[PDB]
Amino acid sequence: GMLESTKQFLKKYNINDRVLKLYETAMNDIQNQFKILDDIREFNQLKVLNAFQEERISEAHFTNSSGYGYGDIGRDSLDAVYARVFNTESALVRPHFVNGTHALGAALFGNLRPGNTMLSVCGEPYDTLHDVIGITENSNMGSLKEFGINYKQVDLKEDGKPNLEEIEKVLKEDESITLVHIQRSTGYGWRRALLIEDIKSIVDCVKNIRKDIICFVDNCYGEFMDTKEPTDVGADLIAGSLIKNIGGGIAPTGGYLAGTKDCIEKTSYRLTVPGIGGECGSTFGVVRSMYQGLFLAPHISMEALKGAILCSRIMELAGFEVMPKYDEKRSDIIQSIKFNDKDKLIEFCKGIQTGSPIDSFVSCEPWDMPGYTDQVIMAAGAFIQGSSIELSADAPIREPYIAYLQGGLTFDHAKIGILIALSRIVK
Amino acid sequence: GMLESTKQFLKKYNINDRVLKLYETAMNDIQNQFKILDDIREFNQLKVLNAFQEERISEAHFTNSSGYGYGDIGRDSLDAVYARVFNTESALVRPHFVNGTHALGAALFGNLRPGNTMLSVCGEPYDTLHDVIGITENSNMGSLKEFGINYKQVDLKEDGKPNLEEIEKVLKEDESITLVHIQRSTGYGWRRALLIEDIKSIVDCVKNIRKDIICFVDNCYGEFMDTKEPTDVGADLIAGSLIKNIGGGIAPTGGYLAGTKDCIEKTSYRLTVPGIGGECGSTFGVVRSMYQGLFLAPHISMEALKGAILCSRIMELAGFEVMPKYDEKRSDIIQSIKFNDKDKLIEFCKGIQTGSPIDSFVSCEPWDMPGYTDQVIMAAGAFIQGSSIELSADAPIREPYIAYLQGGLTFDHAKIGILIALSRIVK
Amino acid sequence: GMLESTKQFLKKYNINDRVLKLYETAMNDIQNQFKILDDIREFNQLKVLNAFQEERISEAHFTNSSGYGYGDIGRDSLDAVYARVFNTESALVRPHFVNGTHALGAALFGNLRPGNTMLSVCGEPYDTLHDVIGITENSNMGSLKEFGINYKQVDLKEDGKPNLEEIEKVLKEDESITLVHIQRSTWRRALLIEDIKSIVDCVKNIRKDIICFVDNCYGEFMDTKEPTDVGADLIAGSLIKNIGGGIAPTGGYLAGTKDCIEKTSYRLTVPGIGGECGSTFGVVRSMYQGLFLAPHISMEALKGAILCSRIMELAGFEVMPKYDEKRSDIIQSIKFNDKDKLIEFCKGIQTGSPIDSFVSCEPWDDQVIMAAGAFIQGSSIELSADAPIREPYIAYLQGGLTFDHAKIGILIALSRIV
Amino acid sequence: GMLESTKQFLKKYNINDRVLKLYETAMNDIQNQFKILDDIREFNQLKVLNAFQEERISEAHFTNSSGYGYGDIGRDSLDAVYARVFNTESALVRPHFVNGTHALGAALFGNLRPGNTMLSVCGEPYDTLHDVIGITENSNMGSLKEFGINYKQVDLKEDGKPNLEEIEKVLKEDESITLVHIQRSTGYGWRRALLIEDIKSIVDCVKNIRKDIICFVDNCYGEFMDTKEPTDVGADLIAGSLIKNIGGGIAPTGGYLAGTKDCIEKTSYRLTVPGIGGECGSTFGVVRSMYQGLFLAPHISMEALKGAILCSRIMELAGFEVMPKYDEKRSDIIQSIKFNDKDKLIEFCKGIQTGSPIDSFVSCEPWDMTDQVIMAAGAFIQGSSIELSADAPIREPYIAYLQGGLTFDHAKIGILIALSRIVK
Repeated sequence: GMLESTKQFLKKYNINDRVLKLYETAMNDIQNQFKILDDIREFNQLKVLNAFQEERISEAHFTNSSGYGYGDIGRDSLDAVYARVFNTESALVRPHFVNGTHALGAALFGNLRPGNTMLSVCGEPYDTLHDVIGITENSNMGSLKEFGINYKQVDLKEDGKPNLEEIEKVLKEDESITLVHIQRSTGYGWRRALLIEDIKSIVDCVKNIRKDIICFVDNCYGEFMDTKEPTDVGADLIAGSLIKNIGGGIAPTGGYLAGTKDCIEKTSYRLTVPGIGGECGSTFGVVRSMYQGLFLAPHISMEALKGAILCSRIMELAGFEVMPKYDEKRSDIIQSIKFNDKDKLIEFCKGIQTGSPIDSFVSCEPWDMPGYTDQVIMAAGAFIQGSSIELSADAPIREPYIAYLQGGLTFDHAKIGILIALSRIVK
Repeated sequence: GMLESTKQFLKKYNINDRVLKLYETAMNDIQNQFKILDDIREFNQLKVLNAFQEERISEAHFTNSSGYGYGDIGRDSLDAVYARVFNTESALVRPHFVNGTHALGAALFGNLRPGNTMLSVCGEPYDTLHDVIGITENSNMGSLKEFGINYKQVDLKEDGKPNLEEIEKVLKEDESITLVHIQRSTGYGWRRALLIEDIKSIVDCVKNIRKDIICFVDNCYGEFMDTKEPTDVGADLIAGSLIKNIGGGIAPTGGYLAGTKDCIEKTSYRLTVPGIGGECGSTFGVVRSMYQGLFLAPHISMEALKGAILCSRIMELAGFEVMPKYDEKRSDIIQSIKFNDKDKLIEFCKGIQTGSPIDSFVSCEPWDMPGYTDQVIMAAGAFIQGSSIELSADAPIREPYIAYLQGGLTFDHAKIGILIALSRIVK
Repeated sequence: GMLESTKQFLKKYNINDRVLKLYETAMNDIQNQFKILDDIREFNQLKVLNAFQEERISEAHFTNSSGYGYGDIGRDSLDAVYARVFNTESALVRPHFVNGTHALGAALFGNLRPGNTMLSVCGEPYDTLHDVIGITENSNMGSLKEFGINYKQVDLKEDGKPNLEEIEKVLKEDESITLVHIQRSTWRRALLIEDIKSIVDCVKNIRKDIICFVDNCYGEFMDTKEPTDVGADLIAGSLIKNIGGGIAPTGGYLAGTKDCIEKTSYRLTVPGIGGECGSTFGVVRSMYQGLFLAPHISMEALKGAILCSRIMELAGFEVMPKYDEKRSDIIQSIKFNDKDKLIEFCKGIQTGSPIDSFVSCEPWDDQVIMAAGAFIQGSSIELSADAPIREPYIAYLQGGLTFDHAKIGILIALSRIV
Repeated sequence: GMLESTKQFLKKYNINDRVLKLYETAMNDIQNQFKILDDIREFNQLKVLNAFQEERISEAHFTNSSGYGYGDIGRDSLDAVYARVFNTESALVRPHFVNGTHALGAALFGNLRPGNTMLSVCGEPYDTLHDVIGITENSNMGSLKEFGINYKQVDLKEDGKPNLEEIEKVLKEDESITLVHIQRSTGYGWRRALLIEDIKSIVDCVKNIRKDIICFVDNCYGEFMDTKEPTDVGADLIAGSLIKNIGGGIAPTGGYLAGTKDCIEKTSYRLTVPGIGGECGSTFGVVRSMYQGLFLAPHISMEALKGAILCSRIMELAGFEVMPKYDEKRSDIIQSIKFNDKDKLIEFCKGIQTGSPIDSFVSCEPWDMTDQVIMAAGAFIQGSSIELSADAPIREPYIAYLQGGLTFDHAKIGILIALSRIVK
């Protein structure tokens, strides 16, 4: 078990016996869940490895392109590797995407035209996607609604599963709907994340009514959570962020997209412009960090998930409501905790920040973040700015006072942050 | 005068006395015009220096942001410096623009909504912008025509200056026109250059009919060509590429935009997505090269211009029609050369290619463009791939075989390149 | 347990049930040894984390670094973070070291003046360090012998432990010896932390002014302690190994007393400047990030070496170190007693590599064959293998960014034997 | 001539009519000198352009190596390009060199062994090179003297030219002398520059007594200053800094060495260690800036030199003694100005700092490191001497040393801003 040197070192951070004993109890109760993740990870490592070996990757693929970047073998082979990993025709892996929202927004504006209608089957989508769609306060910024692209919505059932009966009615009753949006990660809510098994039901259901409907899945945080991905259950196009899971903590920035050749090309013309698409775009000498990041993604993703499981159990034992539980199948690295107390929520976040490698001394304060309606606090003591694959904790300041912990480059680091944070709220 | 050891060295490149004496006559005739560029350059150097100083630029501004890039002082202050240089409210300089076309498109999509008409007042815009507007094919890529944005056009008069009479009639007859497009650079045309004086006429004219119209100006190849810029004569928004003039030969990639805060913000929502705009976007640690590139821009631009002026005169004394002439006011760094022969055009390009630092050995033959009928021969060999500010040439194979030389980091390099090319035709 | 989909996927790499059944047994046997590594790793991750926090590392430390690099906060703080991790006074972490041999040699030339004798207490040192010292066959390159710095040697005892009796006789009978060279990495038992202390106390007792230098390659984060925690005056190592965590693109490091580190920097640079100049080339974040992942990534390679040791013993080969032995490095050796089995093994490791999988793996030019396919060129922290072709045909496997990757490459290689 | 807008803009920087009129005269006088620089630059651009072409450089040479970096074609072809530029057998151009001093130090430790003697024929060498050699102070840092390598010195004559008669006698009397150090740049001495013509005289002289002697020349600031380089007049080895002339204001860091294969190989073993040498070493993806910097070096070097010529003339007309003069043949881009007043020296440096693109707001003042010094530094590349900058130790007769200017226009904008704080 934990060495006596380690115990004594933790005392410097004021990690009391209550928290340390509470940690050891949690660590025992969650050991069986860990071995299920390792044999999943094993497949994913071989899945990525195979993708490299088929595309015939070499030292020559770590390009330092400049200008237009015509004939960039590193950039093109990286797209091909992603296509093989997600088992899709094409893929658009680029550092030019400022964040995950840009990648998601690119897919929508790329695959939607004036007259077409959109349909989010998992209720209100990620809060930063509202202005892109133009659901609420529609300013003259150039949203989907402002370009004649309509938006309908169907919420999930009370239990959390997708309301298939209602999805069929809406599609049948509105033939203009050409794209169906499927958010995988729960986001800032209180429900369990949709499994691959849950996505297959939504895809089979909508594809049965009309086969030409595009199934777009917001795949952030769900990378390598299961042996299969949404693209392996009929998903026409997915999208995500390189500073999260798939980047493995190495990827400096960017986003990715994987799907049918037509869906990816249409998305590339939004990223750039019609006629160019993905033809131009230098990699800024960071292509190797993206390759190596993908290779470590299956491993790093599970380290953060293990920290998420530990967090769930230790916090439950402490007496706080947790979502998801330690023994439930997880479709993402996010671990939400409901404190029902504002003091405890901020102290917990400040504790995660203080247990980080970068900007430890910096104190977390609710920040008026872009895209989010309410003022959201975040604990982002990371090498790469705002990475959620690295240990981090954020929460919108609103009742119920729910904190959202995720990440951990190594399980040991994630673990330490949890002990430091928990000690700061319970003496 | 040229040293005896220099012209002896030049003989190794098959440079003959006929071309060499023809050079000495041209070099003497353009001395007065070179003096005019020097004092214009003198102002632009001080105009750029002042921009840095007013923004208190420091080594702290050479950032190396990652992930989102919130608070990237380098990025933000570089935008501020561009705003000062071009005397505009705001600016949007990013390494994320794959090329100049991306920048120009970003402005169009960002400032045009369904129902709005567009109007090019300098005739047909350059080839790779047709797909963005949707003039030629419009094959479901997401062109302006496919988003309900119409395109209109008014050609230039016989003399080369804008047809202001027809511009008024077109604006008066169609109130839907909210944006007017102005291409400063000549491109593949045999006409007099469009000067700032001429641009002021276009703005004053269209702004007189209806002030709410946006006067967008394609500023490619025209940066620091005159003490004033289009933004100094009322232009609401301008756009260009960083691998041309303004990058000063150092800029690795990217593009820029400068204008009113409204146009820039609206353009940024196309670059990324509505709700984010330019609030995110890491600079990959290449912001220093963009600052230094700008600082060297006024100087490097005139090295290329001086090379074009020398090219114009020496080729005119050689018996070939040239456009523009050596002593005409210029809008861009391009120089056209009408050979009236396929072989003379081919030999000149091969000569330019053979006088380049990178890829001199490479075979320079004509090749077939993927979406055009006529073949194209091109002379390219730069540090930054496809940089136009570096010595380069291009020409479509068709009567009367007009070549387009452009760029040169140092006038000497342009001079050496021209002498190698002309000595290959004139024995 | 391995999913049905995984073993069906592995069939594509010719992996049979002989090897797969042999693996299950090998995996079950080494679980207790893996648990000992996990809690050793737990302390090291905390040790590195505390080093960053005490030094107040921030986003500002990853800023631009050009020219001379005077007052480079990113560089100086990285040295300070290393000094804390190794509990030393100062440190010299620079990306300018071409490799480990540069770092090790920089320490020797830095702390040796004409007349001084050197003493390797672990037999002949690393093969590439012979010309640096100028032991034999000297051309005018500027070796230690050519600058008037002498060299002596003392081999290890037959059992593997250091000969403390012979070390005393040599130091007592030769007062010119001012430095003791202690190579940590290892066909024999690896030199552990406790053994290193036994060598330091033995030499420091006779004459305290003697500087104990320890070549710490591959030994980073193998134990909760380091050579510097047991009285070592200075250590050196390559950043493309254990301590770089697979991310560090190049460089080397040094950690020890302020006098030894400053004296070493004047060789790296020149007397008068030393470490005062040297920009980080915009790759300092990877050196920090690499150090943070080092404790974790190092044990992935070690776990792969433990699996490699057990699975080959069960397969019918002589292995060294054995699966249940305390380790001083991530290296795992395998005696084959056959030329084809050795070649086929490396042939297979090359196939299991992410980079250059397709590339041919045959003996270069006695004679040697190598399996390399890493993101960083020649980084032994990533799955690699090398072996000289000569009886009993011993192989040397090292690395693996993740245990799953090491496991796969090791599994593919054995599948060619059976 | 200068436009009304330009001079109306300069008035915002407090530039008076006296200074501006003084500039017009100075600019008129130095016209012919600028033409002499333009026809030297022309040859240098062609010399470099050819080197790239002879080496068959391409987009594949902009490598991004890692780890050891074996087979790094970009690094090897860069050396070969430099070798062709300097007409030498071998070359060693690396970003690994912390600075020019480290390049020089590597050359000395690399070619000298215990028992050998070193000889500087240009007097006392560059101040920071003392600790490397171990001339005066010898703390146990590992100087040349501390590794049994001796040092001797022969000063220049009163006129500034090398004392050839003493050089001969000194070499004949001590056969242990195997290396002859030669500093090209004038440094901080108020004397005439050492030309390639004068460097040839030193080589021919020392080689006649004993051809075995290695002629080493510290080539800092002399790159592309003339059509011929020290290696073209018999120099066995040379060394310089990439953040000075030869990097064209683009090279981020590093240093170079050009000379015989035996010299360059021996030096690389000091840079690294014996056995490895230059065989290992990743270029950090900055090899493009080094190529590109070399290609702009011939042009950028003369932009700084022209600013120095302009400085020398306008300051002479302003009533201050200068060195070198505007019409003299130069060996470096450094221009010294005698003020005979503490305030006038300080105000001049403050104005240059004001005219910098970076750290313009940073008010420079006296600071100690023998006695106090004031420095004007504001560059993109930290401490780049090719960018406009100035330094001056605070003591009589108060001499300032101005260097650099990426473009001549920027150089003159800094000078006019500085001179306007001192005169009328």
